[PDB]
Amino acid sequence: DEWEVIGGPSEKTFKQRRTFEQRVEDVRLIREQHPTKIPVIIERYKGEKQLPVLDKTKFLVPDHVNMSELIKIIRRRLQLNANQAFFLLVNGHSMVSVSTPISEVYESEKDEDGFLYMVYASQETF
Repeated sequence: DEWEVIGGPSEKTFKQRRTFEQRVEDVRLIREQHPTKIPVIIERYKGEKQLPVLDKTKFLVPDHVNMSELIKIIRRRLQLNANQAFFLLVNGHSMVSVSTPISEVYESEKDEDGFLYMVYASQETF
């Protein structure tokens, strides 16, 4: 049509951009400095065509918050209504009980590198 569609370079994930050793060190440093914060990686699902992208990838989340509170925070930062379809994965798993405090989620769902990985999409499929 009237639009020139730029293809551009491919999207690379956080794990593709940093070595396992770098990420282990990243977590190590941040946990020593901010013991009450949870190191969270938040990314958009790879084939997502409806939701916008965040400006950051690495998040420090206060350990007392629950998943419900975090979900809403991410939603607001994506500037979505409470109307838009929105699903969140943690460690590749369907979202756990939303009242679970992230301190507990971290201990059970953190990656081997020490990060807690989250992925968002507009469908529950991914």
